[PDB]
Formats: sequence, structure tokens, C-alpha cells
Amino acid sequence: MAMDHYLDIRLRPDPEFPPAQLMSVLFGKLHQALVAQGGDRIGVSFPDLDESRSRLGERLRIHASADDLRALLARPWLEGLRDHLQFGEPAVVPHPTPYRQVSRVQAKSNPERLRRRLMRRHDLSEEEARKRIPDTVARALDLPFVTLRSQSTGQHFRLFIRHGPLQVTAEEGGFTCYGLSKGGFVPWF
RNA sequence: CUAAGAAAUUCACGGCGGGCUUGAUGUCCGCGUCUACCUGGUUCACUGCCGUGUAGGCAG
Repeated sequence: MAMDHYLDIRLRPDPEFPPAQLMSVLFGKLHQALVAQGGDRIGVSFPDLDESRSRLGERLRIHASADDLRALLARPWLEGLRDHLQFGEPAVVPHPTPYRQVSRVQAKSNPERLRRRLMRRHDLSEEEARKRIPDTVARALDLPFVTLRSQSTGQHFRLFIRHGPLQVTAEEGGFTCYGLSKGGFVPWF
């Protein structure tokens, strides 16, 4: 509903990295060279998203502000690797604005982190917390929640997103220092 | 609508004593294996400090 300043990002297909790898590289570059000095308005929804085939990211769409894009796209934390993807263009916000509140948050993924929490500041049974981790115990994003991770943990990327309901309503909220929404986002369409 | 039809069939047990297989021996001669390569395999569709109810900001 409030996707006035709109932009897109298309990572071109090449044999030097996967589409999820290119999306993770673009997301890490945006999180390092967009919320480096801070900021308020950052909206990064799936501009070419399809959450039915289990693919969380294969296209980028930015719904940000005017001054947030006039000074948030001219740094070396964004440029440099522009030989795979391309630049963007500005577009106005139409009357059709679905309230797709896109966020940048986490989800429950610890199958033994409850035991660490009980040992640190809980005083709970750590053996039952370790043995209480079945396949039907973890409840994370089973839809395409693309987790662009780093080279610190061997475990693969689970869900890290705050998606909203796509309808004909309006829902906007406060953007964080990483390109998300803390109660809503800009439009998507 | 089976070449239809049907059947308790058995209880017991000491294998054992003994022995010289031995003598002798030349396996030899020769050889071209070679050409090319993306493992990002995700090395569990995952490991972690807020309340051990899906309830958090990191070079994950």
C-alpha cells in the first residue's frame, strides 16, 4: 500500500555461482553496505518471488524511500560485484498496493539450544532437553524462507524472514537497519 | 466339479584295538598402457544467551 519508491534487482544466470548463491551474495552486500551507517527506510521483498515451488529467492525487488535510495546505492559495499547482476531503476507507486508486510526476523530452529538456555539461565534438565529433539520437534519455516548464511556454521540456511498476508489491505511498519519491516512493509506488485 | 473321499503308525542302544609313506629334482626367454576432466556433493530441506509456550540485533 505504501510502495511508492520501487526498484528491482535481477541477478543474471551464469555458471560462476548459483541463483541462491547470487541472491545470498546480493543480500549480504546490501546488509553490509546499506545498514552500515544505519538508516530507517529499507524494504526488500521478493520482487520475483514464488513461495509454492519451495524456492525462496530467485529475483530481488526493493521498495524503499527516495532519499534512502539516493544515498543507499552509491558505496563500495554495494558496487564491485555488478558483473553478475545489474543496477536498478525507479518506479512510482500505483493505486494497487497489497499489504505484504515483509520483515527481516528469525524463527525457531534450535534442537538443543533449549538445553544450553537451561544450563545457562534456566536450571533445567539438560539431558531431557538434549534427548527431546525429534524430527517433529523443530518448527521452522517450511516454505521458501531463504537464509543467506555465512561461512561460520556448517548447518544449511533455514528460514529467516517476516512475511505477511497478501491481500487487498494495507499494512506498513518500521524498517530496521538491515532492510526489513518491524510491523509491516511497503507494497508488492 | 480339484485321480473325489481318509489314516498316532513305535519304544532301547559302548564301535574298538594297532601301525615309519620314503627317496631325487634348473621354470625359462621378451615386452610403450595412453588420451581428457568444475566435486558449489546441502557431507541432517541445521547447530545457538532472553520464558526450557513458534516470545531477540552477529564476519550464521
